Formats: sequence, structure tokens, C-alpha cells
Amino acid sequence: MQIFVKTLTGKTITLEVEPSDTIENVKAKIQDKEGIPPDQQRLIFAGKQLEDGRTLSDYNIQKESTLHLVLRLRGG
Ligand SMILES: [Zn+2]
Ligand SMILES: [Zn+2]
Ligand SMILES: [Zn+2]
Repeated sequence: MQIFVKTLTGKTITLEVEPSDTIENVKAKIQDKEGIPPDQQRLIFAGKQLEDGRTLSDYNIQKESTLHLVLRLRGG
């Protein structure tokens, strides 16, 4: 299925995923796509911050949901 990701910048890249994909997997889908280390990504859905461990369905995300991307960076 498909969902979107809106970086703060306003940029909106869009991902193919599975309802039972871990967040870890998204973060991974982004690294191999924007080369941003998962361990620097943090992801938010409807104001909730999501956990490396739980799946999309856990958070009730569905086709064409927008997640916003924010970075943690304590390396610069
Ligand atoms: Zn998957
Ligand atoms: Zn990859
Ligand atoms: Zn939003």
C-alpha cells in the first residue's frame, strides 16, 4: 500500500509499505532513499511519536496517511 512522509522542509516523498511493517522498517525505507540513518530519524503520526518496535497497524495507519519526519542529531 502507500503512505506519505512530510519532512519539515515541506518536501513530500511517498512510500510503499505493508500494514504490518515495523516502524524500524519505515525508518529503513527512508535511509535507503534519503540516506538518513534510522537512528537519527524520529517519526510522528497525528501528534504521536512512533516506536522502532510497533507496526503501522498498531498505530492504525492506512493507505495515504501522512507521517511527518523530524531528525535527532547530536553529531553536528
Ligand atoms: Zn515491508
Ligand atoms: Zn534498502
Ligand atoms: Zn499531519
